[PDB]
Amino acid sequence: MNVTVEVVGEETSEVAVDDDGTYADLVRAVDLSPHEVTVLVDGRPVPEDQSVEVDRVKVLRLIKGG
Repeated sequence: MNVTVEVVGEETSEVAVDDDGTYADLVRAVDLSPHEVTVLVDGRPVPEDQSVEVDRVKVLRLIKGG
């Protein structure tokens, strides 16, 4: 299950996460990510403090530094 992420400059796309625990997670676990995008944490320093199957994050089409 992919999560709906707001892309800056680009339309809205879905990204596959591990927290979801879906079939996609198994594939990604073997280094088979098709989206290969970075996820941002909304006003959150450590997601470990939260507990949810899915989460909303921001994806960057092109990073500035890394």
